[PDB]
Amino acid sequence: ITGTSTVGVGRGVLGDQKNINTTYSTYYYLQDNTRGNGIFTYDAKYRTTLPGSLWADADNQFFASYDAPAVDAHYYAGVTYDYYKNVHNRLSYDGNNAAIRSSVHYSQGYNNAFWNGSQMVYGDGDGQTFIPLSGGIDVVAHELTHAVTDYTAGLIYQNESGAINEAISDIFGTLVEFYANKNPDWEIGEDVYTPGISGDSLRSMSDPAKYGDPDHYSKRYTGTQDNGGVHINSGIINKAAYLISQGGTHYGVSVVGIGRDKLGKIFYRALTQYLTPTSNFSQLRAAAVQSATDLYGSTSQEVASVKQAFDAVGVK
Ligand SMILES: N[C@@H](CCCC[NH3+])C(=O)O
Ligand SMILES: [Ca+2]
Ligand SMILES: [Ca+2]
Ligand SMILES: [Ca+2]
Ligand SMILES: [Ca+2]
Ligand SMILES: [Ca+2]
Ligand SMILES: [Zn+2]
Repeated sequence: ITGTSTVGVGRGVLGDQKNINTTYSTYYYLQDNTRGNGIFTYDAKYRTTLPGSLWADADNQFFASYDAPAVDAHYYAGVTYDYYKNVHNRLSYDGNNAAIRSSVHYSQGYNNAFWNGSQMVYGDGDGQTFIPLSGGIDVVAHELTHAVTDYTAGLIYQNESGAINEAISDIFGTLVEFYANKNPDWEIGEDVYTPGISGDSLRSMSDPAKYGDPDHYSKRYTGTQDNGGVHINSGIINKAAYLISQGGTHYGVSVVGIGRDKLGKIFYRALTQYLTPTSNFSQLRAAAVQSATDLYGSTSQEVASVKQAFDAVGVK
């Protein structure tokens, strides 16, 4: 909508207060005009028809329980845009400031979120397995990173290229969580998963096997479920990325860590310059080696740590 940019206030899914960029034209809309061609948040009204209605509010205050997922989807989309722009000099998911759209209150008791090729979609959860999924910044950045992958490498969503697709979204989800510096960790979804149970999460990057996911190529899943295990075998690449950043000894192989910033630079370059739609894990290794080489030198510690990490998880 056309109108005047302003700033509202609301409460997110976890009860924290925050300011959000809105647009005023009779109503106050969840339209952020300060970032590219805009961040737009929609109400799907418990249906599955998308996008739904642009979120409209009478007084620019968003403290109703029904508002909370909209507040976080809108706010965390902005934070993710800021991450890509300030850290990687990328303007939105397509590199030319495409509008970012999200719908919340999708369906009833829907325990998931997703990028559908054009927009983000967030369920409310059933209140036991999940609370509303936009409450997790790593979840939002995960979904939006899918859009980045779709416009760059284009990894097909099955078998090893799908696992890489998934791992990239967990990696940049986590890096966005560290960038915002709100209780950062190497777990996925801990803020919105199982409100009854502390200390757990959907997946772990530091120790994928905590929840049954492979942490070594020899344990990869070879069946047909989950599009050939795209959310399972991602654990192999997530562990590798954890090792590159933090270091550690894994199946007898020691890796010197180089830190989060360099991890991000290497995987961003690998994604945007070297990976293709059918890249497999072995091709990812070569892309990350070449990326580190480009950035730091063939004899750098950085190239050495990338090699050590993939050796540790058994990717040749
Ligand atoms: N997002 C992943 C894991 C969450 C599962 C939620 N029930 C998937 O769809 O497989
Ligand atoms: Ca903001
Ligand atoms: Ca209001
Ligand atoms: Ca966290
Ligand atoms: Ca996390
Ligand atoms: Ca929990
Ligand atoms: Zn995903």
